[PDB]
Amino acid sequence: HHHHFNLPPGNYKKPKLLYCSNGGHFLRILPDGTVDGTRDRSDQHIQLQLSAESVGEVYIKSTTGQYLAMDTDGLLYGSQTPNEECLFLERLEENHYNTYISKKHAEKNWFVGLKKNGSCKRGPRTHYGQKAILFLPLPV
Repeated sequence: HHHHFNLPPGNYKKPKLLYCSNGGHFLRILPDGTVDGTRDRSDQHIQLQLSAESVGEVYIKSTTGQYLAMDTDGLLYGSQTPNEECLFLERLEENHYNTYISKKHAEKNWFVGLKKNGSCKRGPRTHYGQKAILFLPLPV
């Protein structure tokens, strides 16, 4: 592998919000395929349903059935169908948080990450050690 295998506790039985304390945003996947973060906890597009393919690998699906994905240039988008860009390595980080690494671009260490302003970070701009990549799964 290219990454450690410390896994977070928790299951995928129910949907979850993914909160980033970097800017205080919940990860959001809009029906138009746009991905960003919002502080509005009443938002109807922050409820995410995760599911595991292989141990430690996950799909992250929006309320409308879209799949979080990272494209060839490191930009997150919501895909209508599951493809190789939709698999993420879900890992425990700092003994507490959840991080999501693009499986397809794992060797480049590209993570799901939210900037302090709520915009998504592009793959190459993410790195181990940033607060932007740290998420806390929360009940809806």
